[PDB]
Amino acid sequence: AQNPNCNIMIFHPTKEEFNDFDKYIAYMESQGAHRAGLAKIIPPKEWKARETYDNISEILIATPLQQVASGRAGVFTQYHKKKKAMTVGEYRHLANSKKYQTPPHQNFEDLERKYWKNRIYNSPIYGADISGSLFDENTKQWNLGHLGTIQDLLEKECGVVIEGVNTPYLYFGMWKTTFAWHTEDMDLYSINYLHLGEPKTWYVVPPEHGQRLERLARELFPGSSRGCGAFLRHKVALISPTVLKENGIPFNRITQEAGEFMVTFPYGYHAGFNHGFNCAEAINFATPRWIDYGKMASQCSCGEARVTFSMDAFVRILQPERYDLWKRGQD
Ligand SMILES: O=C(O)CNC(=O)C(=O)O
Ligand SMILES: [Mg+2]
Ligand code: NI
Ligand SMILES: [Zn+2]
Repeated sequence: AQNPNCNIMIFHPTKEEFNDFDKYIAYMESQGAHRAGLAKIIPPKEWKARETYDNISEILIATPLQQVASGRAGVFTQYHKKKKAMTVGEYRHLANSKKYQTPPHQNFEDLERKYWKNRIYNSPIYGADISGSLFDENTKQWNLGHLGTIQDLLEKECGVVIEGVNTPYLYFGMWKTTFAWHTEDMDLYSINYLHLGEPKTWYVVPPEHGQRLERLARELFPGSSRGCGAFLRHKVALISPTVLKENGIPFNRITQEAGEFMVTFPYGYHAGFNHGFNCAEAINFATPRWIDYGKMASQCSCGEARVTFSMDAFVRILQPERYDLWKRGQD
């Protein structure tokens, strides 16, 4: 068995290996990458997502989210308070302000320490989940706006034609902006490209150990657990590496820098934070190996998790027994 310790693997494809996306994902899995739940892909040196980032300031962040924490430093939830619209240029200035900028630090490890010590005492503002793309239409390799769609994958594997579309999303982050512990909708893959700016630190639990994280989460967030049998779908809970280590949960960590891709694998729980002003782009995708994960994915039916139009068909076709109850949650 490849990668039996479930370490995060890092890949350096050549320009030739960068041509066929599906084939490279399957190669990485042949080497055991999926066992970690997360992989890094460093693009060939010849490749670029676009020519420059000089003209992005007029993109609108229609609903910036202020991420307000409750709990203790290592075990907290966050809620998203909606703020007034602002442009990317306005947001970048805000991120760079004395109130919100990254503190002086020695290295990524020191910054990670400061994040876990201090996150809860501040409420950073995140421009998340903005439909759109920063890939140039002429970029033919690993262009997250030109991937094969999940609907087309399900149709190719299962023969059923379904409605729905699959488009990317932009994320504009600042120091301390936080992504809570989650897997993807329907336990899909995700791919994330850090277009610009400061790094993003990731934490991940191997898929084969996801239920260990879930059991710890039900202990640590006991009212949320009683409210919903899949409350990590709410995407609000944080647990620090110190706490994970104290409770024996297997995980790994890695920092993504500008110009790098990360891939999350089916049922790989992940969480993380931004080091400073940055812009990422991400999208879900599927492969044949995903289908069985999609069929087994938990679902939130309490009404909190509220997701896209396109998840309907996935539930309806892969999880017909759950469909009724899940749809009640969506309506
Ligand atoms: O970058 C972020 O804030 C969150 N991204 C992801 O969870 C992802 O790409 O799967
Ligand atoms: Mg612009
Ligand atoms: Ni994710
Ligand atoms: Zn729920």
